Amino acid sequence: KAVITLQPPWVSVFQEETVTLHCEVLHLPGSSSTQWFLNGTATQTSTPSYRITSASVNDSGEYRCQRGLSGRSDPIQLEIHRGWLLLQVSSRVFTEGEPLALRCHAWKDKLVYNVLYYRNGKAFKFFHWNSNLTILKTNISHNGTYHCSGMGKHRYTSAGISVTVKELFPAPVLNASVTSPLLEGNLVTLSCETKLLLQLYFSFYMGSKTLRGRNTSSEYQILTARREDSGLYWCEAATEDGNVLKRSPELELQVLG
Ligand SMILES: *[C@@H]1O[C@H](CO[C@@H]2O[C@@H](C)[C@@H](O)[C@@H](O)[C@@H]2O)[C@@H](O[C@@H]2O[C@H](CO)[C@@H](O[C@H]3O[C@H](CO)[C@@H](O)[C@H](O)[C@@H]3O)[C@H](O)[C@H]2NC(C)=O)[C@H](O)[C@H]1NC(C)=O
Ligand SMILES: *[C@@H]1O[C@H](CO)[C@@H](O[C@@H]2O[C@H](CO)[C@@H](O[C@H]3O[C@H](CO)[C@@H](O)[C@H](O)[C@@H]3O)[C@H](O)[C@H]2NC(C)=O)[C@H](O)[C@H]1NC(C)=O
Ligand SMILES: *[C@@H]1O[C@H](CO)[C@@H](O[C@@H]2O[C@H](CO)[C@@H](O)[C@H](O)[C@H]2NC(C)=O)[C@H](O)[C@H]1NC(C)=O
Ligand SMILES: *[C@@H]1O[C@H](CO)[C@@H](O[C@H]2O[C@H](CO)[C@@H](O)[C@H](O)[C@@H]2O)[C@H](O)[C@H]1NC(C)=O
Ligand SMILES: *[C@@H]1O[C@H](CO)[C@@H](O)[C@H](O)[C@H]1NC(C)=O
Ligand SMILES: *[C@@H]1O[C@H](CO)[C@@H](O)[C@H](O)[C@H]1NC(C)=O
Repeated sequence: KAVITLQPPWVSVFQEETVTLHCEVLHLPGSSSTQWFLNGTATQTSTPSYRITSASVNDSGEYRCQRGLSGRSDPIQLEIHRGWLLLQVSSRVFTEGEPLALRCHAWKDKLVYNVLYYRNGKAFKFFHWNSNLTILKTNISHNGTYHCSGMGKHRYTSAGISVTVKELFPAPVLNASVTSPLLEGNLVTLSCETKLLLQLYFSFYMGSKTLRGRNTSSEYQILTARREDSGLYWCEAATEDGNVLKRSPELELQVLG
């Protein structure tokens, strides 16, 4: 079960640039007997590192690898360009929570100022002096085609790249076993409704008060509903790690008695 890594991380590169593809398996091998594939066709390279000294149009395509131990790696698309500006991306398809590095790369490392970053045609970031954009933690709003524009001898634009940010679980919805306003003494079940679209830790809250902390149970019961229980209720759904947690819209419960 191999995996491809790039020395300069960028999946999109200019013509005449250096990019090295390394086939590495954590189940350790094996070593060197390597099997590199370009557009579903095996290449003459056996070295664990597929080095491209000066990139050209035919070096573009889908890459796959095999290292000693059986298990063909996930396919990675590498694209070589010509032009003035290039929006460089570290990955094309990834799950939310994973960081995303963006780079507005200029031809022959020329100096560019008044740099803009676009997501689906709309500019979202300005940099006076060219700088990299690293989104520490991604979500579904980061999905889409990215571009960059900057000022050199003239205002140049880069070609666009589609980035796919895959959603794990949708933002949760707090559902109550009874409708609001409810009568005092009622037994209420609070359920943090979400579906993993493929371990989840849930927590229940009331305004600022913590009702129940991190646990696998998607349910919480208000044993005997009192007037003091009237307020805004919301839940939080998160991965074991914690990396990713989503809050739910506030659900008001009015208790009458
Ligand atoms: C954006 O990031 C580029 C890549 O950096 C790596 O990835 C980032 C996401 C981040 O994790 C960072 O910490 C990593 O190192 C940066 O490019 C690096 O810096 C140079 C610019 O291309 C380059 O080098 C040069 O500098 C010497 C002088 O010291 C010159 O002689 C030479 O010609 C180069 O100009 C180096 O190859 C590169 N490093 C890697 C690992 O790719 C860069 O800071 C930044 N780019 C911009 C445009 O702001
Ligand atoms: C692996 O598949 C790649 C993608 O299909 C292929 O690259 C593509 O190749 C052609 C020709 O080299 C390019 O298409 C045409 O448009 C350009 C405009 O820049 C002109 O130079 C020519 O008219 C040209 O025929 C594609 O742009 C190019 N890249 C992509 C990303 O589609 C590779 O050649 C294949 N590599 C191997 C080793 O089989
Ligand atoms: C970002 O949003 C969606 C994912 O939430 C992207 O993909 C959609 O679904 C499939 C699978 O990737 C593709 O066939 C389509 O491109 C998208 N749906 C439709 C109905 O077209 C999507 O590519 C991203 N960006 C945009 C601008 O749609
Ligand atoms: C996707 O995550 C980003 C953060 O990575 C959220 O952006 C917040 O930060 C912006 C500017 O950086 C600030 O103006 C607002 O607070 C943004 O909301 C973004 O909201 C988020 N979207 C979803 C749907 O989760
Ligand atoms: C790239 O591939 C195309 C189509 O197979 C061919 O016409 C062309 O000569 C190749 N160019 C280089 C630089 O190898
Ligand atoms: C809670 O969700 C279940 C399943 O979708 C549904 O039967 C029920 O009506 C929901 N509760 C309310 C108060 O709508």
